[PDB]
Amino acid sequence: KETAAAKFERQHMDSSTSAASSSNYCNQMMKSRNLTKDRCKPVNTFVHESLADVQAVCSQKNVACKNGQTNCYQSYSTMSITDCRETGSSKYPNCAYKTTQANKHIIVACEGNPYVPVHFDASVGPPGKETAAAKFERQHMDSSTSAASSSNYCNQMMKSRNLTKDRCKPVNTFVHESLADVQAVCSQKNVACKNGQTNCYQSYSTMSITDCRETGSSKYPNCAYKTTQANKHIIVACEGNPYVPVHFDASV
Ligand SMILES: [Cl-]
Repeated sequence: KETAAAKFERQHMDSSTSAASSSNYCNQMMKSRNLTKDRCKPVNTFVHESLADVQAVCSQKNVACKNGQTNCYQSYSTMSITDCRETGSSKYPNCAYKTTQANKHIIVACEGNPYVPVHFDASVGPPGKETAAAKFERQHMDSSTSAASSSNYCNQMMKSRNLTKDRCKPVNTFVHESLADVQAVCSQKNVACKNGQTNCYQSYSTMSITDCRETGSSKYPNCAYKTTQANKHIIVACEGNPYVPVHFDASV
C-alpha cells in the first residue's frame, strides 16, 4: 500500500538528475513512474531537487490551495522542474510528451506527521511581493526541524531564506516551534519593544531558537555565519487582524 507521501515522490520527485536534458525526458520518465499504465496522464511536473529541499517547502510560504484547502506552501527559492505535456499526436500505449524545463517556485500540499508533500499544486514564475506577517515567517520561522544540526545551519538557512541576496543580513533569529505556538505569543506577556512602542510580547515559555550572526571576517557576497542554538523566551512585535507577529524584537 503506497503512502500518499510515497506517491508524491514517485509522481513528482526527480532528484537523481539536475534538469530535463533531452527532449525525450518526459517520454521516459512518465513511463517509468507508471504514469502511462492505465492511461496517458495528460500533464505532470517533476521537481529536480533533493527530497529534503522539497520537503522543507512544507515549512515555507503558506498559501491557499487551488482546491480551497489551506495546506499549500510556496517555495521561497526557484527550483528546477520539468513540465510534461502530452502531444496532440500521442496515442496510448505509446504516450508522447513535450518536455519543458523551467526554473520557478513550486506550490505543494503538505500532510502528515512528519509534515511532507502529498500533492503538487502549481508553479509560479518570478517574482512576488510580501505581507508583514509573511515576511516574518520567511525570516524567523523554522517549524520543520527541532533545532540546529550543525554550525552550518545558519550559512544554509540565511541563504535559502534570501537573507544574503543584496547584502549579508548581520543578525537573524530562527524559531523552531510551531506557528500556532509562536502566534500565541501575541496574547502573552505584553512588553515594550526596543523602539519604544508597546505592541511587543514575551513568550511565557522558553522556545527552541537559533541565533545566526555574521562572522567578523564575513564579506558579501561570501556571507559567513556562526550558528548558536538555544532555548529562550522570544519577544515579538504583533500587528493587524489577525493579531500576529511582524517583527522579532529579541530573545531573553
Ligand atoms: Cl533577528
